[PDB]
Amino acid sequence: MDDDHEQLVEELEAVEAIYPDLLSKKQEDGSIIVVKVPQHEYMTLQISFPTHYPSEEAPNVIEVGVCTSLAKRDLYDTKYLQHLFQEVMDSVFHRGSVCLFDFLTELDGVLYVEPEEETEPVQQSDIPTDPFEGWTASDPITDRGSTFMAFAAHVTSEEQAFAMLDLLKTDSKMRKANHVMSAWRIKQDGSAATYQDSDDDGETAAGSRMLHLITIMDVWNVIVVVARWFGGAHIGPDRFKHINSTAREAVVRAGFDS
Repeated sequence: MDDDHEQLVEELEAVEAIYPDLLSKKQEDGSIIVVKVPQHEYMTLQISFPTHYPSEEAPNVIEVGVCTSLAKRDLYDTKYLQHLFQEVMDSVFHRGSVCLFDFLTELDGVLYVEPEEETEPVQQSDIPTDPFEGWTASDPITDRGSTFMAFAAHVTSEEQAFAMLDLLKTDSKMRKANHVMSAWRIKQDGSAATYQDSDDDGETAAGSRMLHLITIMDVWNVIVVVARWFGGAHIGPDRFKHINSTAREAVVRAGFDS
């Protein structure tokens, strides 16, 4: 009856993460929800969360709905499925799991609709979302068809900057992009050992521009690499805007707004 809301709200964000479109919450923060059969059926299950939620006991199945015709409407009804649904919760009534995960297993077997026995996720992504060594990169952006991304990294003298970037630059994963550009700058905060020069790689017209760009942006002792990728139409709605907020934190953090 304490952080029960936090763990509850946590599973809400988890089921959300795993299956957004599939789940539909009637209430704001859990309380009552309507999830649909884990596969993608048509039978939606209405479930409430009592003060005796998973921790105390488990959720409350209040109703089920199903899109059917006269073909198999004689096999199972709403109140009927509710009965077996409840007996399923009985499983997720005493588990370390909250409900959503352990209750789907019973239905996964008993409800049939088993195509194959191999799961196949999607690890293929152009936009980099995984951290890098000595690198802080997280500014992918999206434009019509084109993906604009950048990698930032705080550095010491030019040797480190040159190597880490030399490597990333000659790396075939970064060569996957149509054309890549890079900018380096070393300016001793109080000393005089400074090194300046401009990269080009692809579009040389972009190099000095990018250099002056970082200069006017009030930033030094940090490197940035920009790459142009080709995805779909807009790749994704949440791609640019959402990751922008994220990217903003990264770019700034690495030392670009400092």
